[PDB]
Amino acid sequence: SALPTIPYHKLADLRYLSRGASGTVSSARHADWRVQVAVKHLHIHTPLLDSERKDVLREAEILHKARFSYILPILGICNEPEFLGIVTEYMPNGSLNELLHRKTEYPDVAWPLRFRILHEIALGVNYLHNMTPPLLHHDLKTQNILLDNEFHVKIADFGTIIYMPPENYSIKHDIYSYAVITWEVLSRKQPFEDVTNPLQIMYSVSQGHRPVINEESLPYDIPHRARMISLIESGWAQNPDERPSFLKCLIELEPVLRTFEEITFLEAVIQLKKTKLQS
Amino acid sequence: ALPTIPYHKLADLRYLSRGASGTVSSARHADWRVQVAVKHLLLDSERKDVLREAEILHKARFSYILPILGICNEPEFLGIVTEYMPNGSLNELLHRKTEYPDVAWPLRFRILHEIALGVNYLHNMTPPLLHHDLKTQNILLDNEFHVKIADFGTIIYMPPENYEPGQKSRASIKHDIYSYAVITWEVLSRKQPFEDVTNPLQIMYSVSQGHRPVINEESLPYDIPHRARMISLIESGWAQNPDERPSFLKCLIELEPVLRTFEEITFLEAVIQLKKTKLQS
Ligand SMILES: Cc1ccc(C(=O)Nc2ccc(CN3CCN(C)CC3)c(C(F)(F)F)c2)cc1C#Cc1cnc2cccnn12
Ligand SMILES: Cc1ccc(C(=O)Nc2ccc(CN3CCN(C)CC3)c(C(F)(F)F)c2)cc1C#Cc1cnc2cccnn12
Repeated sequence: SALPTIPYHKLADLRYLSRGASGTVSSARHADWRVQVAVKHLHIHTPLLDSERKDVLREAEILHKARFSYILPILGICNEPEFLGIVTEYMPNGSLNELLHRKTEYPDVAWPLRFRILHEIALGVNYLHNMTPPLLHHDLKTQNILLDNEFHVKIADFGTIIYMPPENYSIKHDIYSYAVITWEVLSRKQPFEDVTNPLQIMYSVSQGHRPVINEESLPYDIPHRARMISLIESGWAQNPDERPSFLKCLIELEPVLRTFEEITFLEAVIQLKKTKLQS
Repeated sequence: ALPTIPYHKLADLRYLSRGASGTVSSARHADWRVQVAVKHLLLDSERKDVLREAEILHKARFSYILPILGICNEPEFLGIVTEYMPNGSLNELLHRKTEYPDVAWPLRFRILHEIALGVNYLHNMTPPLLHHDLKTQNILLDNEFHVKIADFGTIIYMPPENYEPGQKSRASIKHDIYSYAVITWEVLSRKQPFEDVTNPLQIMYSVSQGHRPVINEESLPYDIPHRARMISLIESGWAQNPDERPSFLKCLIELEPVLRTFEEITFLEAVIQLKKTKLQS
């Protein structure tokens, strides 16, 4: 009702970004708003395009109902014979995944920025869980966490199974994913790197194994290392009932975040952008 | 479509403004764990004025418009909840020279660019929204000094053809751009428009007759980047003839090349400098 319908011909300079499941994510410039945008457009040459339409409108309805500071903001729908899609704000600094694992482009990612990111992911998911009815994400991974021009988090949805809790091979799924993500953020390692076949991963996890917690994985200089290890281990407990709520997580995190002097967040970000611009 | 937030979910309320439509207070939402602003004012008609405002803000979601988070609608309490903007208004940034003694040029242009992006979006809605009360007091600044447009001495932002009220003045499509020109002059000078004249009727008369804030070396110093493109923009914007004034879409197009000369890192640096001086001074 409030959601603009954007004609395809109003979208200029389309550049590919991703080929997600049903179709492509591209960057563009809106000709009248003069801002950059992202657009997710499904393929037109499918026999199952009838249901494709339905999926797109259901997705836009969701994103629109879920407006919030840490959820990717939707700007409109494209709905024409030649072109079907969702338009959102464009996040110039890509995904958390890239931030963590492109060590040539991002050789230092200061601790405060990392805790901010974890705090904001929690704020986002928590808001979804507090909607009426609750929205459950059920596909959290670092690929789905986007970062705006100041490296604030925008949660989205588009190596799969590592973020999945064993009992899904549920109100307690997102928090499992968030624990792995947390391990991932503090370590900058791929969970289960030295492990080829993902069936072996599902088995190991079935049996209670988790990413390794180590001097090698989580070095001893991590601020609040021990509070954070507790959070991770609660979060990915074999028993879903031992895993905490996101609200409990935020409460555990708030004092950790209060330790950082506010200027240090901006300093962490300015450093990153400076190094990124030189790669 | 828009959450209804119970008053008892809002913790630690602290006064901020006693604006037009009610009191504006800061608070913390007990379940979302974020800070918020809340504007709280017949059970027939008072509601409609608030519900009409929330409908507007909700219809107008965009990067540079103040984001509405919900409505409070209870027997004890009626209001609108929005995101909270910790760095106050553009007005404070410009005129509190003790707290903010240097405001680097690039940050200033970014702000101007973003005000234009906001008003432009309003003008492009269906039907168009017209602001008609732009001033520096209504431009808010988020944690990284990005702009959020809002609405809550005054006549200086008003174009002369709106002095005589009516159905002409209301449907004027060229009001916001006049206000934006004065704001622009204000941002580049950090002077009050018409500081020298005591009585605001003499201001209305002078403006009736084509006079505008003074442009020169004292008001707009020679070191302003793109001084001459910017003076042109201001002057087209506040032209006596409404038809010579540009659309905000034209405005943005005139600005885009100016903004492109600043390396993007420079905006963040300007913001760091502010926060450092605000803290160390
Ligand atoms: C164009 C576009 C369209 C849609 C979506 C999208 O995220 N849709 C979405 C669907 C569902 C949900 C919640 N559910 C999860 C599943 N489900 C079981 C529950 C409900 C959410 C969430 F935000 F709420 F999480 C989002 C993102 C983009 C993007 C983009 C973009 C912007 N900058 C860049 C830079 C690089 C790459 N991409 N990119
Ligand atoms: C709680 C709250 C509620 C509402 C509004 C509000 O701005 N409502 C609004 C009404 C109409 C319009 C557009 N129209 C203009 C007239 N009109 C003829 C056309 C339509 C717009 C606009 F933004 F779109 F302009 C906004 C702001 C606040 C705030 C706040 C806040 C947050 N942090 C701080 C820090 C210090 C002080 N305040 N504060």
